[PDB]
Amino acid sequence: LTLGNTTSSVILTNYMDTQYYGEIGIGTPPQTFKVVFDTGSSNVWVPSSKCSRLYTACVYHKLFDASDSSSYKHNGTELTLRYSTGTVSGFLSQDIITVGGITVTQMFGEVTEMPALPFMLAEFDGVVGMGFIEQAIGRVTPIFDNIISQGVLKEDVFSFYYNRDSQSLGGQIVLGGSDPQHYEGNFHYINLIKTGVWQIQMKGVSVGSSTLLCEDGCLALVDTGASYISGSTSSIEKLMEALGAKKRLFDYVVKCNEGPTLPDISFHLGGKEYTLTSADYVFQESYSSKKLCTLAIHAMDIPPPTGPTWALGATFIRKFYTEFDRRNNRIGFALAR
Ligand SMILES: *[C@@H]1O[C@H](CO)[C@@H](O)[C@H](O)[C@H]1NC(C)=O
Repeated sequence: LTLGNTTSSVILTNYMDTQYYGEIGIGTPPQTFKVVFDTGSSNVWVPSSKCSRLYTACVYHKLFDASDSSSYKHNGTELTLRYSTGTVSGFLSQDIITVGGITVTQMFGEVTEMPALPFMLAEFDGVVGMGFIEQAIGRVTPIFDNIISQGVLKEDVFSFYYNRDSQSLGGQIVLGGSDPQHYEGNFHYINLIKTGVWQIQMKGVSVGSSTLLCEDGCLALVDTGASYISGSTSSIEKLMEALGAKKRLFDYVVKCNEGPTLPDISFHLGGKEYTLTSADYVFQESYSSKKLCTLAIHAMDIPPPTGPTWALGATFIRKFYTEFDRRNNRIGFALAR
């Protein structure tokens, strides 16, 4: 590890409090893409010009064309990348990637198979995995490791601010630090269970008064690429019975008028209770007894070995500015502002 004196920031767009993405450039001259920065995965991919237009997702997204880039390096190894909400497939390529200040030579997936559900619902084009090399498909070096190798970042850390939803900043990633403008009070740290996954021990989940969930302890994936807080089908059907909420296809709803008096939900991480108020986890889009309001908490059964686990996504990170510390293998939380 070599440390320099560089901090680099990426500005994010917030779409409807569900999608947070920024821009990268790939190739010479730069081809620009909207990407989610996802601590829950370790690969880079964008849609490829070689994607058949029978994938409607490839008609509606920006496609990388290797034939327009003088800095492209062929590889051609096939790979498949499995996300919580769906799967993409394609092949490895190498090119120059620009993110914030920084230019890095990077191996990434050119995606040629991009299912319409869910990718026709994506405002973003692809993904930049901020996870560890241990979970990288094809054992490809992740972008942050490649950036650390350059020895220009002040610290072996990166940080996420996600805003609530023209003039407002949707969010901000800091590579090599934190922005004290977007948090207050002190960082509280939890150690990773292990290097290789941004996953920490959780000691309990309260609904108001009572620890009625994860009573014997459980896992929390701190997942910048997940919209919601997620638990297993079994944990969530309990949480949602206790909130008086009903299942739609994939999510849970409450009568809009009941939203504001739903109880506080607390997550016990390291020393502290991380408390969400109903305003933090209800899409309070109306106060009518005659409309339904979605909850920013749903069921996700993440397969072993990472899961079963909770995932703390944008619902959580909106309240708690999050620092991901590779040097000391830990996660810091502070109150966002
Ligand atoms: C693809 O990339 C990997 C990782 O560096 C390399 O070891 C492999 O030989 C490459 N294959 C081709 C065919 O260029």
